[PDB]
Amino acid sequence: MFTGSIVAIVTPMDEKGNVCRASLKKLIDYHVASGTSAIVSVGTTGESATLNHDEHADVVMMTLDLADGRIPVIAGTGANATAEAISLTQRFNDSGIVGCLTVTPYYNRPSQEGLYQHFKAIAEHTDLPQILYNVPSRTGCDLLPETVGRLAKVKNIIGIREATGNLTRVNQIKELVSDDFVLLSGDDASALDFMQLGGHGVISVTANVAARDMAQMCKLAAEGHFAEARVINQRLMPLHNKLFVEPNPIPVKWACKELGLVATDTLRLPMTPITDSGRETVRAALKHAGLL
Amino acid sequence: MFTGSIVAIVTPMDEKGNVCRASLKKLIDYHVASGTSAIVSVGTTGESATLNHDEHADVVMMTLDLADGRIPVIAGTGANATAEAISLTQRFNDSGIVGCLTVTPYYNRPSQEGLYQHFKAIAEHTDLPQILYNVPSRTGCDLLPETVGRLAKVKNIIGIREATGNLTRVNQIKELVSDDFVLLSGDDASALDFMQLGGHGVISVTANVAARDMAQMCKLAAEGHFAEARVINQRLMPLHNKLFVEPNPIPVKWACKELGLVATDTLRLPMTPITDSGRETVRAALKHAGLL
Ligand SMILES: [K+]
Ligand SMILES: [K+]
Ligand SMILES: [K+]
Ligand SMILES: [K+]
Repeated sequence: MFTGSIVAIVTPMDEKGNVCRASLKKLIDYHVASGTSAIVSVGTTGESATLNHDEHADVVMMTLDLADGRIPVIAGTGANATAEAISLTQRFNDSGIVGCLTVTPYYNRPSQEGLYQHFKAIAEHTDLPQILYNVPSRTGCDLLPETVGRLAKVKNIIGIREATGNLTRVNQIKELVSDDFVLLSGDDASALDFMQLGGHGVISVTANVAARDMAQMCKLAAEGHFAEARVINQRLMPLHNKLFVEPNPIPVKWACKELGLVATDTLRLPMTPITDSGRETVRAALKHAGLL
Repeated sequence: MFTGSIVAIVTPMDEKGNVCRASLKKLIDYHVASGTSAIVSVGTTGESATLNHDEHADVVMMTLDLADGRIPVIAGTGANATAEAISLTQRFNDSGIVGCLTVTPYYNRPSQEGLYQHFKAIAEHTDLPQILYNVPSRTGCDLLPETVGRLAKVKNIIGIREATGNLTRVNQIKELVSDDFVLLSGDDASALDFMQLGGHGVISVTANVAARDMAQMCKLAAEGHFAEARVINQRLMPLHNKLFVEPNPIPVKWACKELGLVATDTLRLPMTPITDSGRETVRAALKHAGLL
């Protein structure tokens, strides 16, 4: 699945900062029961930044195993060095994951030509479907619609997760690619708008704690019932905003613990524990969404 | 040494992308002869992004070996996971490097508290001097003067390379830290302004190809001879700008190749070869500087 509500799943940890299997299983069961369409394993929200490649791969394989064919699993495979992106991608070749979510190189700020070569080379070393991931606020780099058009011509580059919050990109990209190229929002607060413009779903942080509502919202969207979808969206809007009151995934992990979905809200440095003021902010948004 | 002109040195490569010892030796002899204060080894301009930690450490050790006590060497040691930063730092214990240049975590966008905890932990676990490195355009986060002030109180956090190009930061930081805390520009085009406002030196990309002029400009600035320094700066200003006409270090490696300082201008993906228009823009900047 590359449609509907796709969760950017947290990597729940024990107090030592290592993956908590019991909490992972609980989350995956919750997504299966909630109608979540797919899981992105070890992306931004899953702390790809603070896991090494072995630990990253371990979490993905554990997620795939625990999913047990019940829900598709997409691996986060981003790296800012092309050779490393290829190497990470190869760990999942012939694994059971359905596709990869691959971010524009961060920090080194490649040109649009460099982005084209990075993703082309990655695609050439895999049989897995590739979803491009654009998030300039984290990367320092902006994959423009014209380059997306170029890359969409590569056989196994099948979609884009667009996290700019710039809604004009939907139709600029759609104009330049074929009808089957998947357009996914990477920005919860604008994701319903993104779908109203022609987007096919959302890779969502909110879905971590509001999976049923999120799944319902995207289904309504896909059927053209936007007024009905907006009612849910307004119920979820404080979460769409306040889950970033502190650096993601600090708030969403606390929210998961609060809802009893994970054993601990532990994260790896440089992410730090949620402040007291942060707890109260997220608690009120959970209450507004009617989740407590 | 942590004042004056400090070169953010390129990592010269053969056609296969592997470090070229003979080109590195030439660059190092050139900086020894040209009065450069120190070499930053495997930072941003050194393609830290696309070397693994083993190649990274190899290049630094080779740099120390070739320098042979003639010029101080500072290692780039930045990482977006604290544990990984600490691990990378350990590789350089008793190596002979004089200090480390450590970037704010990129991509994961930690809070000021997270940044504080990050750099505090790195400093705790080494005796090597640490220079903080702030470059929001690359990292997606901004180490603010208040937090720099908190970190300056750590015994072995000794300075900051400020690459915002925001010159108000010089005196906002200076007011908060003791008089021996080193303030270095990380932005060639505003570096002389930075030094006129109280800065102590520059970590420079332009110094790769204009080492002597850079060294003299920084000495004149340190002596208060700002008009004299600005004459040199005006002839280097096209280089300060045009070395970023395409993504750094693409133009500067081409320039080094053109001057005969390195054998090839090869980079690793996602960095791609300089375009022809780039060649001419950079060629013209070199001629304006008197280098061709
Ligand atoms: K990582
Ligand atoms: K395609
Ligand atoms: K690296
Ligand atoms: K200090």
